[PDB]
Amino acid sequence: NVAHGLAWSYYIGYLRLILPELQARIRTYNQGAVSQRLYILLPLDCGVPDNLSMADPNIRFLDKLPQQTGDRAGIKDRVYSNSIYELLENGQRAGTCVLEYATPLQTLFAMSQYSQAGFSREDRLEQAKLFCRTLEDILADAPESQNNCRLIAYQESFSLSQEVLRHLRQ
Amino acid sequence: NVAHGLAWSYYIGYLRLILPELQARIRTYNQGAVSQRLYILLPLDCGVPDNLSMADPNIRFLDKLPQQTGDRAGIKDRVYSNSIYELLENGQRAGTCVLEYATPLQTLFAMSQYSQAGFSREDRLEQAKLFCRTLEDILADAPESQNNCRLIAYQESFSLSQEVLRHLRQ
Ligand SMILES: [NH3+]c1ncnc2c1ncn2[C@@H]1O[C@@H]2CO[P@@](=O)(S)O[C@H]3[C@@H](F)[C@H](n4cnc5c([NH3+])ncnc54)O[C@@H]3CO[P@@](=O)(S)O[C@H]2[C@H]1F
Repeated sequence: NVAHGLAWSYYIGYLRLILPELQARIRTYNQGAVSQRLYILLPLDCGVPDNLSMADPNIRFLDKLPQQTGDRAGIKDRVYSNSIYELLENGQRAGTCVLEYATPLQTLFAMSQYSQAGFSREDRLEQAKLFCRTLEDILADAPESQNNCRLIAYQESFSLSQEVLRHLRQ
Repeated sequence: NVAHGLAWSYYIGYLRLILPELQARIRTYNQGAVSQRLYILLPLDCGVPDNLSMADPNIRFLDKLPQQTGDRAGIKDRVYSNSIYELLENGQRAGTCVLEYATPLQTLFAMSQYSQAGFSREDRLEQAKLFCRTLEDILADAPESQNNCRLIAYQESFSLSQEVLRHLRQ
């Protein structure tokens, strides 16, 4: 239903555009090294806090990648930026990677709360699971995703940093 | 159907966020003046060229507004930028305004071409008309839209610059 559209919008408007020019931006920042893949958190509870340092203290913002720009729909130099986070484990730099949330989930949440949107608060977990399934099916035959993307879906004590680290070691 | 989701995504992810901080960015650039409203082109043929200077030569890029940033879904300083265009009429500066296309239309087009998206090329005109209707209904009770937004839907000789100018003089 609704999630299907957002997942294609999330691919045609973002992933399809920044994933090709992604390793260049990492190989540029590198010159502890950063990992070559964009890690997309996919909480099925649709809990997307803007500050990534609140879901887990062991997730530390480090720096930004070099910006990417592109004229898009009449906006000269529309710019895509991505935050580099390092993940701690017992006070130890255990990883470093470009980590971010899948914004469309935050939209599904913020969309349900509105009355005029006709979107129930109970469907939030199904649309999330439909957003991940539709997204992973897209990336499954995505030439833009030439092994440079890692989807991290999860539900909920819990350690998000351990969840990202687990996918890092692979 | 699909367009309904994109229109709420287009409001919760963009309009709801930049429209409040919009007049400040204009009143800042001003200090020929720029108009206080964001003008959103809504072509029902879903023809959204990235370079706005191609649909009409009398639409001239002028400058960018001051950027807006906000931590969004774990991206430190995600930045929203908006291009200032001036519109010519018989080689005469006839207007100046922050003019842009509604990117989700460009998505509906680029979404139809994919086979895995299950979106026909014939539904493109209905989903466009559903995107405008759903969007204008949102802005109709949008406190964020305190008379600072102007929707410009149109179909197709034709002069886009005349179409924007017509809404400017009101
Ligand atoms: N500056 C700028 N200019 C014009 N339009 C903008 C815009 N900022 C938001 N919008 C409008 O909002 C729609 C939905 O926005 P939202 O955020 S809820 O979801 C996005 C997001 F998930 C992802 N995305 C793209 N850039 C990203 C960056 N920097 N960081 C993280 N995510 C990114 O792509 C989805 C769809 O993007 P669209 O462009 S197809 O439609 C977008 C677009 F119409």
